[PDB]
Amino acid sequence: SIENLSSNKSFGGWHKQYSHVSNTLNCAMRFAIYLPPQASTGAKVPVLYWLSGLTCSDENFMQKAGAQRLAAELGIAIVAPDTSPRGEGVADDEGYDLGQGAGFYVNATQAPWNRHYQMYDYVVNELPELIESMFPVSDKRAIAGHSMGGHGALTIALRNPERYQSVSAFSPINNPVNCPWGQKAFTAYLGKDTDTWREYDASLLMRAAKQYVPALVDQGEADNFLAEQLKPEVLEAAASSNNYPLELRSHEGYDHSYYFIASFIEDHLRFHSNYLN
Ligand SMILES: [Br-]
Repeated sequence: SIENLSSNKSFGGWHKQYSHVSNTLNCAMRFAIYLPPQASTGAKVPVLYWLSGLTCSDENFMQKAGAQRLAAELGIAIVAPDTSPRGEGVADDEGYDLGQGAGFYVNATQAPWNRHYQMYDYVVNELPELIESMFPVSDKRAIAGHSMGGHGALTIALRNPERYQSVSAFSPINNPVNCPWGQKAFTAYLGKDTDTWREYDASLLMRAAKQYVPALVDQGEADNFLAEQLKPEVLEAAASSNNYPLELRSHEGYDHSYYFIASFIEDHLRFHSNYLN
């Protein structure tokens, strides 16, 4: 039911990849975890769930964000699920922005996607239960993500305020119902009734929030998707209209890539550490 696929020592801790049979997704799923040195001592550590964006697997962040050095210093485990169900038994699309590598962290209601694309239930319910039963971790968790994953982290935190201590994102899709990436995915996964899309839009959820999770968002000003897909100003508007504890930082010259993420990921870890402990 569970297989450890790889184990790589990293800054005194361990990066480990797993495969398991997911009950929510009804298929084999891969996730990666980074266990800091503290995990080898008997201590329990907090967990930051990291949600990746379009076309990513469970490994991109682990390999490219350079989060391990500070995670090891702070004693924080990081768990990175895949971005969709995977396999020939799972529906796909030829486009980078639909299907595999593109689950959008929603529970699909439309055929043929609904058979396996239950990524919201996976990240919110199944994965944390698995993590906490396998690893020396406490029940303190936070969540973060990039782009499609930034959309994932914000929506999931906003909808589950009592479960997450803090949330952050790089370049999130803030207002998916109003951009092509979100409209294409939601139409496919959720259908044409745009009313059902509302619970999966970070900006709408932030406007509606009754409970707050402290939020940190970083956006690169040289990000080519900023105006058409991401719309940080819409998230700022939502926050201002609902007393929301959001800090949104804009960075000149920085883009959408992991070069941007790596340049600021330490701020995120320190932010999450503040609330995890
Ligand atoms: Br993305």
